Parts: sequence; structure tokens; C-alpha cells
Amino acid sequence: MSPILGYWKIKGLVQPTRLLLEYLEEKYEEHLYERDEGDKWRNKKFELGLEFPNLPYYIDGDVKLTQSMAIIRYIADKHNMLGGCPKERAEISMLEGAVLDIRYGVSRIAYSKDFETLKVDFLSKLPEMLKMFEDRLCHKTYLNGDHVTHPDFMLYDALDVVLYMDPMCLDAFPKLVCFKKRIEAIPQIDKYLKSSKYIAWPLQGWQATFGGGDHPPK
Amino acid sequence: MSPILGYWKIKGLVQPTRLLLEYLEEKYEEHLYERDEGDKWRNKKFELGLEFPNLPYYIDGDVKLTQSMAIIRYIADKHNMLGGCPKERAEISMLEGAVLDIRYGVSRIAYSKDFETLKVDFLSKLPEMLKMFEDRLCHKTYLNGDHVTHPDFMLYDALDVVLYMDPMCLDAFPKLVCFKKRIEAIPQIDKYLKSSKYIAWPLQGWQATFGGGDHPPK
Repeated sequence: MSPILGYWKIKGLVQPTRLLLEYLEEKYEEHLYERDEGDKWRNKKFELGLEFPNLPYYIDGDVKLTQSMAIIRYIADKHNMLGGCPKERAEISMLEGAVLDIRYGVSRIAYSKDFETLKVDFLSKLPEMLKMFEDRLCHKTYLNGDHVTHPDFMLYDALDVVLYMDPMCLDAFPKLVCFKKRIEAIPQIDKYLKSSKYIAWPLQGWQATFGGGDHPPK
Repeated sequence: MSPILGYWKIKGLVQPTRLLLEYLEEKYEEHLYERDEGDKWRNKKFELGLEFPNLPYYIDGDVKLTQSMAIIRYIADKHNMLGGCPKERAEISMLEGAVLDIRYGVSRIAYSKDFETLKVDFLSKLPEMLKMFEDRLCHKTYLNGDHVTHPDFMLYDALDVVLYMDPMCLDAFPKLVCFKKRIEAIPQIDKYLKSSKYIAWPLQGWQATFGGGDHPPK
């Protein structure tokens, strides 16, 4: 039957996976845990059949899975989007890891009380990481050419997130700005972002120093 | 000709990749940057042909690569070790990500001046992460059965590293202790660990608050 995706009701780690499932027009069900609901999770945690229990989880009936990169690579694998030969596979994993540098970079420093002095240091590395993708897109429509791969939806969620932290970071990167409007003009993604299912905030878990609460940026 | 692997002369991010190349008896060359040599790196950085310049890099002549998970997945891919069908592939990526939780968990908190109050908090989550692998090995020789996969060499380097941080964390986890002696009894790995090429320290870059310098634990 329909797979289950389970996570906190935040963007977090699972947001690139939802956009991929949306692009692909795949049916899936979500178990969302709200913030008062830690207890729900800790009870179900061990009775779900996961060998490495954690959130997000993905259950299929062929598969019971818990790492967010194992889940989005599996859904893309199932649709033949993962690579092709070792070299194409490795290219897509290098794109994957270069956007995890920007995204887990926000996460490292969110939740520290020192976020504000941490902000300034992260933001001075960010333009060199951004220039690498701006140059990649110089001749491509999507990160690996004319076709959408799962790293495209990971880079859309990282640009969405560093723009709350500094609204001006993409001025200077015009290809990156068009790539963001290009993902939003994909009709399945436009429909989802206007949906009742879209979760616009928080970015991080509700207790972070940046991207938490039920708010406003920085 | 022989591939080049380039990194700082530390264990860091590349240590599971070296043990895999050693298990596999593959020839490779290393460009090691010592600590006074940042400048060397920053000069060569842009003249190497990498689309996403960073350390480690892996050059092949079929491939020029820079994310440490794209490099170790490629060498394993080339030897058919990566998976088999979507489900086997996803299993190996979930193992990958469950040991990156322990390893990038040491890294997050190393380099903070607050490492000491950060230590105590990480160490109280560590036994639940460790129990998941102890239970995985309860009926297996290696993490995915009777055959070594690259996640095995990632879990060996994470157990090596949390044992400098708390020498007693594996007392209670006897399968995990035997798994560590079992990887060291693999003859290619025994030979390498007695080698002139083995880099025993630092664990992190030489400036970290834990695993840095040219030292001693914690």
C-alpha cells in the first residue's frame, strides 16, 4: 500500500525528500510529530521495526529505513535517477555532499547561543560555496543538465534556508536566483507549495536559535 | 596511471577511504598537506581541475572528485560493493549515515572552546547509537554479513576516535570490541597499521580542542 514518511512537522532534514516525492507524483502518507509530541515518538520508536530508529523513517513493505540520505537515494534509485555508471553515480554524490556543506553548515551553528558570532563566520565562507554552484549552472538548466536529479531539490531547500539568514546572499548569484524560480515553476512543485500539506516553518527544530519557533528569519 | 588521493596529513575525513584502498590492495599515491602548508593547498586549489574544490580530492583520469562520501562510494562502486538492488543499496546507505551520526557528532563539538560541557552531553547519547550496531552484529561477522563493505571501515574509524574521548565507552559492548579486533586481524589492514604510511594522529585537524595537536586523548 502507500508508503509512510515520518518526521517532525518542520522542514528540517526531510524537506528535499518531500519535494522529490512531489515531483515524481508519488503517493505517500506522512506521520508528522508536532512539538508537544516527543512522547508519541519515544513510545512508537522501538515498535516500528527500524534497525536504526530515528526520524525521518520511511516504511515501504519492501523497506523500513531511517537516515534521510538513505531515504531520498532510495526513492531516486527506484526511479532510476541515481547515476548510470560509477562515474555518473559519483558525480551525483559529489553534488549531494557539496550542498550538504551549506545545509548542515546552518544546522551546526543553529541551536548555539553563540549563533550570532557564529553567523558572521559561516557567512563569509558561503559566497565561495555559492560560486561553485553558480558556475555549475552556467551552462546547465539543472545541476546535472537538462533533467532534475534529487540534488536539485536539496539545493532548492538550502537556498531557501540561507535566504532567511541573509536576504542578500544571492544578489551576485543571478543563475542561482533563476534556478530557484525554475524549481518553483515546475507544476507539481507549484501545486505543492500552495497546498495545505506544505510546511513553511520551522526550518530547524522549534527550539533552535535561528529557524526555530513559529516565525521570522534570522 | 596510479590515482591520487589528496588530504591533510591527519586521520580526519579520509581515514575510512585509506583502509578500504588498503583492503582492496589497490595502488594509489597520496598528496599530504602538513600543517604549515595551507598555502600549498590554496595555490593548487583552483589549478587541479575540480569543479567543487576541497580536500580530500580523488583524481583518476576517469574522475576528478572532492566529497569524502563521493570518493569512498566510487572506489566501492568500482569494486561492486555498493549494493545490488535498491534495497541493498539503501541498507548500505543507512549504515553509512548511522556511523556518520557518531563521527560527525565528535567533529561538531571538537574545535569549540566549550568542548568539555559539550563532551558530557554527546557521551550520554553515544551508548544508544552504539547499542544499535551491537545489536546489528549479534548475528553478523561484518555490518552487512560475511563480507566487508565500506561502512565497516567507517565504523572502525569512529570506534577508534570515540575511544580517545572515553576509554570505557565500549566496556558493555563486547561485539563492538571483537569487531574492532576483527578488522585489525585482516592481513592488509594489519600490514598497513604497522606501515610507515599509517597516520596515527591527529584525529581532527591539528587546531581542534579534542583530537588535535600531535598528542594524547581527550
